[PDB]
Amino acid sequence: KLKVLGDVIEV
Amino acid sequence: KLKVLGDVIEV
Amino acid sequence: KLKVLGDVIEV
Amino acid sequence: KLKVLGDVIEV
Amino acid sequence: KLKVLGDVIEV
Amino acid sequence: KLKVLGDVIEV
Repeated sequence: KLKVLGDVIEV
Repeated sequence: KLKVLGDVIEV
Repeated sequence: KLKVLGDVIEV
Repeated sequence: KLKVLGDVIEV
Repeated sequence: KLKVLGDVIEV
Repeated sequence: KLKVLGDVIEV
């Protein structure tokens, strides 16, 4: 199954 | 740290 | 169209 | 609650 | 390579 | 603004 891993970033 | 866990869908 | 839905989590 | 709405791209 | 760009939203 | 940068994986 596809899954998203990521980061929150302030822009 | 703020991380993201998510799913992919077709819309 | 592909689209991501997810949650922010503190690690 | 903090949710994520995003897009998938090819880079 | 696939990559996710998105926004954090308060729900 | 809080943005997301992430990756797609198969789990």
